[PDB]
Amino acid sequence: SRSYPCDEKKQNDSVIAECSNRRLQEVPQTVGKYVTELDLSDNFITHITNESFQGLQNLTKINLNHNPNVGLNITDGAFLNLKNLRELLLEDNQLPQIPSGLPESLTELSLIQNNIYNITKEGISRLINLKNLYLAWNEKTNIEDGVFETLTNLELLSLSFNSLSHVPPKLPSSLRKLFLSNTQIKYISEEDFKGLINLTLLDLSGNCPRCFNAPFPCVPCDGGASINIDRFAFQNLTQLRYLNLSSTSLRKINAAWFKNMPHLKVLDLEFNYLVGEIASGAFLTMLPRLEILDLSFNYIKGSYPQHINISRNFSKLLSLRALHLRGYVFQELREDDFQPLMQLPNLSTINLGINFIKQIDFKLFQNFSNLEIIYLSENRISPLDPHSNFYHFTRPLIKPQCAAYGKALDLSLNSIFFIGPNQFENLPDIACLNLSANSNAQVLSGTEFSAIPHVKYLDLTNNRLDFDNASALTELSDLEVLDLSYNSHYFRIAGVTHHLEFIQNFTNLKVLNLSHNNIYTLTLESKSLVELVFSGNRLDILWNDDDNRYISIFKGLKNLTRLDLSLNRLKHIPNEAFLNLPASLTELHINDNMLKFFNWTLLQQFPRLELLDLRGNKLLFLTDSLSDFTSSLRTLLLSHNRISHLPSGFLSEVSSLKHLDLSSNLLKTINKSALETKTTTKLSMLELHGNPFECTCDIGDFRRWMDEHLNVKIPRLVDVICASPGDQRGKSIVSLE
Amino acid sequence: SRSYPCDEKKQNDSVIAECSNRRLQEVPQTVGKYVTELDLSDNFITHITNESFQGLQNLTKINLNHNPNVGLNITDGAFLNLKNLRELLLEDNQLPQIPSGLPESLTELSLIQNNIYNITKEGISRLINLKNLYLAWNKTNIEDGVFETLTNLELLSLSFNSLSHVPPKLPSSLRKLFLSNTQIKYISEEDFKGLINLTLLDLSGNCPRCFNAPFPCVPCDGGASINIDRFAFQNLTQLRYLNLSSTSLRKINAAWFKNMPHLKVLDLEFNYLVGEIASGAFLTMLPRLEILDLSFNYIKGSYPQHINISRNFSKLLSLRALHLRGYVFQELREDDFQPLMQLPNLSTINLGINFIKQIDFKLFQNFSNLEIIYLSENRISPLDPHSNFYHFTRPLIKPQCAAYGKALDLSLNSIFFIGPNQFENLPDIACLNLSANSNAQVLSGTEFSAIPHVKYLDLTNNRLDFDNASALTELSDLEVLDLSYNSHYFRIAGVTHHLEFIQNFTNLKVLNLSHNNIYTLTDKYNLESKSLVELVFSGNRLDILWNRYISIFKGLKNLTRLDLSLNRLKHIPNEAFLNLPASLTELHINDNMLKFFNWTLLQQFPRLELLDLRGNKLLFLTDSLSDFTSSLRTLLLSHNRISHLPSGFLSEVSSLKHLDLSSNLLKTINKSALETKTTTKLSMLELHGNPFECTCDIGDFRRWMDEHLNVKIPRLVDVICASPGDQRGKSIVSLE
Ligand SMILES: *[C@@H]1O[C@H](CO)[C@@H](O[C@@H]2O[C@H](CO)[C@@H](O[C@@H]3O[C@H](CO[C@H]4O[C@H](CO)[C@@H](O)[C@H](O)[C@@H]4O)[C@@H](O)[C@H](O[C@H]4O[C@H](CO)[C@@H](O)[C@H](O)[C@@H]4O)[C@@H]3O)[C@H](O)[C@H]2NC(C)=O)[C@H](O)[C@H]1NC(C)=O
Ligand SMILES: *[C@@H]1O[C@H](CO)[C@@H](O[C@@H]2O[C@H](CO)[C@@H](O[C@@H]3O[C@H](CO[C@H]4O[C@H](CO)[C@@H](O)[C@H](O)[C@@H]4O)[C@@H](O)[C@H](O[C@H]4O[C@H](CO)[C@@H](O)[C@H](O)[C@@H]4O)[C@@H]3O)[C@H](O)[C@H]2NC(C)=O)[C@H](O)[C@H]1NC(C)=O
Ligand SMILES: *[C@@H]1O[C@H](CO)[C@@H](O[C@@H]2O[C@H](CO)[C@@H](O[C@@H]3O[C@H](CO[C@H]4O[C@H](CO)[C@@H](O)[C@H](O)[C@@H]4O)[C@@H](O)[C@H](O[C@H]4O[C@H](CO)[C@@H](O)[C@H](O)[C@@H]4O)[C@@H]3O)[C@H](O)[C@H]2NC(C)=O)[C@H](O)[C@H]1NC(C)=O
Ligand SMILES: *[C@@H]1O[C@H](CO)[C@@H](O[C@@H]2O[C@H](CO)[C@@H](O[C@@H]3O[C@H](CO[C@H]4O[C@H](CO)[C@@H](O)[C@H](O)[C@@H]4O)[C@@H](O)[C@H](O[C@H]4O[C@H](CO)[C@@H](O)[C@H](O)[C@@H]4O)[C@@H]3O)[C@H](O)[C@H]2NC(C)=O)[C@H](O)[C@H]1NC(C)=O
Ligand SMILES: *[C@@H]1O[C@H](CO)[C@@H](O[C@@H]2O[C@H](CO)[C@@H](O[C@@H]3O[C@H](CO)[C@@H](O)[C@H](O)[C@@H]3O)[C@H](O)[C@H]2NC(C)=O)[C@H](O)[C@H]1NC(C)=O
Ligand SMILES: *[C@@H]1O[C@H](CO)[C@@H](O[C@@H]2O[C@H](CO)[C@@H](O[C@@H]3O[C@H](CO)[C@@H](O)[C@H](O)[C@@H]3O)[C@H](O)[C@H]2NC(C)=O)[C@H](O)[C@H]1NC(C)=O
Ligand SMILES: Cc1cc(-c2cc3[nH]nc(N[C@@H]4CCNC[C@H]4F)c3cc2C2CC2)cc(C)n1
Ligand SMILES: Cc1cc(-c2cc3[nH]nc(N[C@@H]4CCNC[C@H]4F)c3cc2C2CC2)cc(C)n1
Ligand SMILES: *[C@@H]1O[C@H](CO)[C@@H](O)[C@H](O)[C@H]1NC(C)=O
Ligand SMILES: *[C@@H]1O[C@H](CO)[C@@H](O)[C@H](O)[C@H]1NC(C)=O
Ligand SMILES: *[C@@H]1O[C@H](CO)[C@@H](O)[C@H](O)[C@H]1NC(C)=O
Ligand SMILES: *[C@@H]1O[C@H](CO)[C@@H](O)[C@H](O)[C@H]1NC(C)=O
Ligand SMILES: *[C@@H]1O[C@H](CO)[C@@H](O)[C@H](O)[C@H]1NC(C)=O
Ligand SMILES: *[C@@H]1O[C@H](CO)[C@@H](O)[C@H](O)[C@H]1NC(C)=O
Ligand SMILES: *[C@@H]1O[C@H](CO)[C@@H](O)[C@H](O)[C@H]1NC(C)=O
Ligand SMILES: *[C@@H]1O[C@H](CO)[C@@H](O)[C@H](O)[C@H]1NC(C)=O
Ligand SMILES: *[C@@H]1O[C@H](CO)[C@@H](O)[C@H](O)[C@H]1NC(C)=O
Ligand SMILES: *[C@@H]1O[C@H](CO)[C@@H](O)[C@H](O)[C@H]1NC(C)=O
Ligand SMILES: *[C@@H]1O[C@H](CO)[C@@H](O)[C@H](O)[C@H]1NC(C)=O
Ligand SMILES: *[C@@H]1O[C@H](CO)[C@@H](O)[C@H](O)[C@H]1NC(C)=O
Repeated sequence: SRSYPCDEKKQNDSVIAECSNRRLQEVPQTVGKYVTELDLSDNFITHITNESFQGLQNLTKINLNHNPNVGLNITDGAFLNLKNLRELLLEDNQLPQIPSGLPESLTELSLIQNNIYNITKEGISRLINLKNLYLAWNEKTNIEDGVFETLTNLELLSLSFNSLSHVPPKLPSSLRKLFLSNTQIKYISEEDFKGLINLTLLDLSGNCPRCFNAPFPCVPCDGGASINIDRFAFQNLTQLRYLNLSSTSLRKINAAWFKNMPHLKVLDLEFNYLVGEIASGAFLTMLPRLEILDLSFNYIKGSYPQHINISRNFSKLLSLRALHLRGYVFQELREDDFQPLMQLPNLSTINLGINFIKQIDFKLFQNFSNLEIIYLSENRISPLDPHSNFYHFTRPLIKPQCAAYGKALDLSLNSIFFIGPNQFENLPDIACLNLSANSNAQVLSGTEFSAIPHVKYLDLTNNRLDFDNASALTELSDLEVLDLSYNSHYFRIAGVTHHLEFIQNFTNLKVLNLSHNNIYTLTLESKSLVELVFSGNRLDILWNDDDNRYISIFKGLKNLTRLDLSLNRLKHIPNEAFLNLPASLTELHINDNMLKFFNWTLLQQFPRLELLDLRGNKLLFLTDSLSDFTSSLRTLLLSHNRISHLPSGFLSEVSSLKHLDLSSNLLKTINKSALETKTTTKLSMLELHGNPFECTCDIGDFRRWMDEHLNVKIPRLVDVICASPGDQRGKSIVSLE
Repeated sequence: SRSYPCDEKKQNDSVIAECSNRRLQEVPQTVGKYVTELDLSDNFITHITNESFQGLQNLTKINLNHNPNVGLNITDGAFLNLKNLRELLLEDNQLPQIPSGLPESLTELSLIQNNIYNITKEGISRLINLKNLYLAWNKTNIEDGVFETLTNLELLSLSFNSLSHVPPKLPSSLRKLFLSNTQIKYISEEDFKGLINLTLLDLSGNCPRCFNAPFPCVPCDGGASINIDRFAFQNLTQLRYLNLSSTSLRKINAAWFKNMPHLKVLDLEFNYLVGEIASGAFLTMLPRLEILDLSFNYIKGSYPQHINISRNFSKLLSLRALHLRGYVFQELREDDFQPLMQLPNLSTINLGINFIKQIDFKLFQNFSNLEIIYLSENRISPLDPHSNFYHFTRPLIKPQCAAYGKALDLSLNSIFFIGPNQFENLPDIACLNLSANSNAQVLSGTEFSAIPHVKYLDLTNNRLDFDNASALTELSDLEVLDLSYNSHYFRIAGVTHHLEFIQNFTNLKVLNLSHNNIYTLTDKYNLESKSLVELVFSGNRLDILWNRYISIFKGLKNLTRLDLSLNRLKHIPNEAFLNLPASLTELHINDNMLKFFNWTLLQQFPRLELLDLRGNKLLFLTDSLSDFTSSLRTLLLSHNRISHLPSGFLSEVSSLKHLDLSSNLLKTINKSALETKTTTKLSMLELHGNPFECTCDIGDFRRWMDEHLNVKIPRLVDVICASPGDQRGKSIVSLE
């Protein structure tokens, strides 16, 4: 009773079917009639009939996006028999018209990225229970006069990326989220939103766009014109919380728009010409509950002012929590320039990226009572997907792991070619610092970070730092995470570089990333280190038969639990060197190397090793008695290797093994001696796709084992392809006699 | 009589044999006895005996570098029979000792990158005619007076050897002494008293400043520098070249140059001479110095406001090139460069990697013949053992650009937009490099008004906007425009790209629009130019354009060279191909996905000499190429899927001198294709990498190779047989 081709799974007393991206030519009839949610996206399905989902009467959600994957002939009333269907997704299907005969039960319909030009009452007005309707990316969109009027339960109407030219009349009063982005609406009137008194979101972005790095076609509003919003256009939107007016070429903001909007929480004014409006800011007094204000990329092309002209009225934004001021472009940030922002109590984020600031007076950040994120990346500071927000930077400015430690300052991608003596003077108690991609060739000695000694997460990636001095970075006593990835040394001394003895002077350093540092010579000991990433280095050079000085390289890291030794060009690991690894290791990664052999016997000296990663290697053989070497290995990843034979009893050897990855190997068949179930194992997953399975009668022994052991979940059944013979080539091993 | 495996060639009434990089297991005996110079480098040769070069009695030069290529067992007196041998090169051979029994006739011996630890009189003292001796990259035991008998020794290079001391008893005839990275910490008065004719002295790398060293670097323990005695160079009157780079020098003694009036090149890079540059007492002792390099002399952690240049710099009357990289200073002022302004020959100022926040550009008008101003890798804001390991020898600015006149290189700076006062108060600039600045200037026709005589403008690696019809048109005399790797930052749907600015140039000859991601053109969809000669359109999307842009390049009537490579072209429309400039003499449609090519269309291009269709997926050729072209001198079809050469193809076009058919799917060449009814001037035919079926079917072509010796077939060792097993790997010319 193994499910094929869908991957059935239990989810809150229900069964979901993950049947996506598996080259299905037609809707499969081998789906259990008890499933509730069906996902058939990214397949080659071409026809949808009334007898496609027969028997599956409990289907509450159907996904049919991207079909055929790089149109879709849906018959009239094909989904009418599904009386319990609530969510129907039909995106990127090249649908010429809205599917006729849709079920009345529908509460969520998505028709994004189709060829729909007519929004008629014939295909929409019958769906009276619709909560969310998405008609994005579809000469002019013909919308029926009062097509949405009958949808009394409509909460979300998204008509973005459609040449509407005008706001559609007769919208339901129940509407809460109206999306009209890039809809060529050049004029907004008083009567346009009077009916929707419960609107919590209004998206008018992209109408009269400012063509700057647009991720889609951009055409300005002819004659430098902006969106023409009427004075009383938003006079009856009392419950408005989200207002997106990005890329609207706005030059003046009318304060009368926000006089009857006391709950406005998020205001997006990015990609506009509001340098003058930021300096005067009469509209800022009308926003006493605004929490997020984005005024990014509002620069005047060719204008490089000495300072930023921030209005005094910015002090009236009492509820402000985050201010995004990227792309303003100014040469200097002085203490007096940010005076109207220091008294704000909840302001914890200041975004100032891509401003080309030659120098910032860092003494002003002490005045901000509750700052937590100071994003100054991509400046000139010197030593000493249709379901996305296309205009706002939604990804966290500073990595959550870093910002979690406290005060976060991002000085990455600046002109800090060395750490000056007054680099961090007069700064707050910074606990997260980013100095990435600064080409910083500082010779660290132990006094550079004395002004901010409580840095717990330090990012020094993509630099040319020199940490050979035994006291480098040791001034940061409470340091826990150190990132030195992609560090190309600049003062390499023959009998000195690399000298990693600075690590021993840290009582609480937990994570260290020395990846891609080109470490091929040393000249390590730690009581608190837990994870070391040594990938992208030259361990093959360090582990040679001439000098055996690097046999006990990581033996001093007694508390180490995670070690990444990938991408080290390791052809062979000396047995003595492998045995001198931390016995406390619970996760070892020797993937993406050139390991021809692996001594499985040595695993005896690591009784807590749970995850062994040997992917992307050139291994050929496995051991006959893995139980005799490990009694804890829960996961063993051996994908992309040259293993051609599974040894006798391998599946029953280690009883603690729950995940075994053998995908993309050279396995022709699995013999009955390897499947011997004398003992009971808890193998919950076995990957085998990409193997050249000989689909003759020899594979029959393994086929029966799959049906007997249903608990061993084998993923990607459609990708477990038979390489021989011709008639069975391409087909799955489970589709045989 | 076709030469194999060497490539014999005439050179000034002599025969040279290019027998390099051909996987030779042993010295070949199939070399014509009349050859003079033999090159057997980068091969797998393991043994050298007295009967290896037998018969080749006229060998004046033998090269045996890198053997075996990634040691060399040379017998005693293996080269003694070669009485005319002058130049013997034995580099990277893992030679444990200097080869014994070397011929007395030798005038040039190179033993670089070997395991030679003893320089004994047994293997050197007999060679009395040696002009040049190279013993670099080999403690080193040097015999007391081993070089004393070499009365004709002009060049002695003992660099990259742990010598510790200058070898005693060197010949007085020495003119070029090389002692770089030799661990010589002390230099005395008696060390160079014997060599009165020394024109070059290299003491670099002794007590090195470990900064970005290209080889192992160990400082002189205790921050010490090279200890040069006061009177160490008191008898080197003819010294012209002095290299003291990476010597950790902090003070330069002026008494060193009191008896050195002809010193021309002084290298002081990678030192600690910031204080010595400010006081410069030694600068008065150099009235004929032409090249002064003081690069990478910065104090680590020191970022001064200005550069402290000594007043004594004005006494360097003969100075023509000053290299001041890696000093690291925030601001260049007119006052700081006052000592250099009255020098009558100063033509080059190197100021790269200085992190200068801003320069007062009106100081550059104060020079006499300032031809090169290199300011790359600064912070200016809007408005191989045979190499010089310490000096930047490659031209600072491309020769093609600097030849136009005064050249200013402002690449890799902080100029994110061309400010209004970006070029005000600058000299009459003829070459301008604004590369890799992330310049997002919307060019309108007034940005370069202060320097309107720019003839070669390099605007590569920027985010420029040239959609305005009057962009760059202020540079009336513009000849070369380089817009490579330009990522449009303000792409307007019905406007970008708009290349109508090109038509307003009366003398624009070369335009490089490579990798600009040009997949859409507007209004004047077609480009028009009366003076353009070369257009590089590679790295664009011509497949999208040709899938209303049929006559895209038809307006460039004077165009002779066109590069349409890397355009993801699967099929070129016949109408579009015919609407190409008829004046084209060189077309490059290589590195695409062309399945078919209409050879018939070549009739409308009577001046086309070079057709490049490499790296494509072509399968067939035409039966009557003579009927379509009467000028095609070169046809490159390498890396394609051509499996059959049509009948008479080699005799069709008589003007064809070079035909490239390498890395194709040719199994054999039939006798109908080799039909020589007419006489052709095919001087070269490439065929390596083809899966040649080395059966009796290849015999027809083998005879044609011997009959037509004028058709030179290069890389004979790489024309490998794919079948059968016994002939697999072997060359097609090594068959019965
Ligand atoms: C103009 O400005 C407005 C306001 O900022 C923007 O509106 C936002 O638009 C985005 C994209 O359309 C919306 O994001 C999506 O929200 C869905 C609902 O989220 C709620 O529910 C989930 C639980 O179901 C909660 O976790 C969540 O916190 C919310 O309470 C999500 O289901 C979506 O997720 C899917 O897409 C993302 C991105 O691809 C994936 O990472 C997810 O895994 C998942 O597949 C998505 O996050 C957002 O909610 C809108 N805001 C509001 C308040 O409605 C406009 O987009 C903007 N216009 C332009 C053109 O920029
Ligand atoms: C230098 O080396 C360091 C150390 O390895 C790297 O830092 C780590 O990077 C990894 C990613 O590469 C981080 O792991 C990720 O953490 C995310 C957040 O985890 C928190 O939140 C979840 C709940 O949302 C908690 O369960 C968790 O305990 C944490 O509190 C996860 O969401 C990520 O999960 C994704 O990947 C895993 C596989 O790795 C999947 O199984 C998941 O389904 C999911 O797709 C992921 O685990 C890790 O946290 C970082 N550590 C630190 C200390 O920062 C640096 O990135 C590296 N530097 C460079 C330049 O490469
Ligand atoms: C310290 O400073 C001194 C002085 O600057 C440096 O000395 C120079 O060292 C280089 C490298 O050893 C020398 O360069 C070589 O010169 C050979 C001779 O050149 C003359 O003859 C040819 C004609 O035969 C003329 O064209 C030329 O103008 C000269 O008159 C060349 O034959 C060499 O060429 C070969 O190598 C180069 C580079 O790989 C290739 O491009 C060529 O194709 C060819 O294969 C080479 O150019 C230079 O001549 C020395 N100067 C003097 C005045 O002798 C020291 O090297 C420096 N020390 C350190 C450690 O940096
Ligand atoms: C954007 O596009 C432009 C135009 O194509 C590029 O500029 C040209 O770049 C090529 C190289 O890619 C240049 O060609 C080279 O010129 C050298 C100088 O030529 C003169 O000097 C030599 C003697 O030193 C004379 O023999 C010659 O006749 C000229 O007077 C040559 O030395 C080079 O020759 C070598 O390569 C060729 C094959 O390419 C061999 O046949 C030769 O034997 C030799 O090995 C070569 O010809 C060309 O001069 C540049 N033109 C201009 C106007 O500058 C840009 O580089 C490109 N930009 C980017 C970023 O790619
Ligand atoms: C410290 O600052 C650096 C520099 O800004 C941060 O590095 C940047 O991190 C982001 C997110 O990981 C990278 O962006 C991603 O790039 C991939 C590949 O193009 C893309 O698929 C993702 O969607 C996303 O855009 C970015 O490339 C990277 N930049 C550099 C220069 O490394 C770093 O994350 C910051 N560290 C902390 C602790 O916050
Ligand atoms: C204008 O300024 C730019 C930036 O300084 C110059 O580009 C640089 O040119 C050099 C020489 O062509 C490049 O170096 C070469 O790289 C190749 C490939 O690695 C190598 O084979 C050569 O030996 C040499 O090192 C360099 O990469 C390139 N840098 C960039 C950022 O493009 C440009 O040449 C200048 N143009 C003019 C007209 O002066
Ligand atoms: C005409 C003009 C242009 C710019 C400008 C130039 C620019 N050049 N490069 C920019 N950004 C690159 C990509 C992101 N990372 C940094 C760089 F690589 C950039 C941004 C910008 C304005 C958005 C701030 C500023 C002004 C006043 N006027
Ligand atoms: C401790 C210290 C370091 C530097 C310095 C930093 C640097 N950061 N990055 C440098 N150069 C990279 C390669 C070339 N291109 C730009 C970058 F990529 C570089 C050079 C340098 C000294 C040679 C000038 C300067 C000073 C006073 N003190
Ligand atoms: C649908 O689900 C209900 C339980 O919610 C169950 O009683 C019924 O048998 C299911 N019907 C089908 C066709 O699976
Ligand atoms: C700050 O945020 C908290 C919720 O995190 C809220 O209770 C408080 O009232 C806010 N303060 C102001 C002044 O808006
Ligand atoms: C805060 O700013 C005020 C002026 O706005 C100044 O008087 C005060 O000293 C500053 N304090 C700190 C800690 O920055
Ligand atoms: C190492 O750092 C210490 C502390 O700053 C300093 O005193 C010492 O001179 C440095 N030593 C080296 C070898 O750089
Ligand atoms: C090992 O690491 C953990 C986490 O950093 C730490 O709490 C623990 O004290 C360390 N154990 C020893 C023995 O140092
Ligand atoms: C594993 O290593 C031990 C030494 O640590 C050695 O005796 C044994 O033969 C090795 N086994 C294999 C299969 O290499
Ligand atoms: C060597 O060259 C001379 C002419 O310079 C010639 O007469 C003689 O025959 C040549 N010898 C050999 C062996 O080729
Ligand atoms: C300048 O250089 C030229 C040769 O290019 C030379 O004739 C002239 O005398 C030099 N002038 C001085 C003052 O050295
Ligand atoms: C040259 O500099 C002098 C001062 O040294 C100044 O008076 C003169 O105007 C400058 N001329 C030019 C063309 O820069
Ligand atoms: C084009 O450039 C001209 C000349 O600078 C300017 O007057 C005009 O406004 C620009 N037009 C556009 C469409 O950018
Ligand atoms: C073609 O180009 C050359 C070189 O730029 C130029 O000299 C010639 O006058 C041009 N011919 C015509 C007809 O414009
Ligand atoms: C070449 O193009 C012409 C039209 O320009 C067409 O008639 C002819 O058939 C084409 N030949 C091939 C082989 O495609």
